[PDB]
Amino acid sequence: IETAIPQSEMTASATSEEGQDPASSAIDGNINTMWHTKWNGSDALPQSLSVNLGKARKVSSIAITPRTSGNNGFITKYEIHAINNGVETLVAEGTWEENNLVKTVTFDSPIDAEEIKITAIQGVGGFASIAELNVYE
Ligand SMILES: OC[C@H]1O[C@@H](O)[C@H](O)[C@@H](O)[C@H]1O
Ligand SMILES: [Ca+2]
Repeated sequence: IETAIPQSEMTASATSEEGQDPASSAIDGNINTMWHTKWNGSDALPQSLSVNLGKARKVSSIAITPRTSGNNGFITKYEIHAINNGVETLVAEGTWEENNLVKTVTFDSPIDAEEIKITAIQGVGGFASIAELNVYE
């Protein structure tokens, strides 16, 4: 048993976004639209995407769907922080491969969080992109 938090209950924000690729496009249920930092490369990494969850949640996993086409912004090095009451705390970090496969992060002990922040430390082309982000309880 695991349950998907409705993305419609989420709101998204990013420190860098191309006009065509806003933070909100990371949570619209469409793998053809992405969040992407600004194409002109002016916002050097790290850049981040914050997703507010709507209420206090107990999250057991996160699925990070890369762009369905192209490679620019495949995140290769990341951090994940959670915001709860309203303390911010580092909860995941590592390296991801250079491909378009969904990247999962699982919490054996489910974490309390009202908001999650994905920080892209390194990414291809010096960009960060996420086509879809889902959060599971
Ligand atoms: O300049 C950066 C841009 O490059 C394009 O080729 C790509 O389709 C966009 O997603 C964006 O990454
Ligand atoms: Ca999307």
